[PDB]
Amino acid sequence: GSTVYAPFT
Repeated sequence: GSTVYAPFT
């Protein structure tokens, strides 16, 4: 699968 990894603060 594809991934958007964007944890943020």
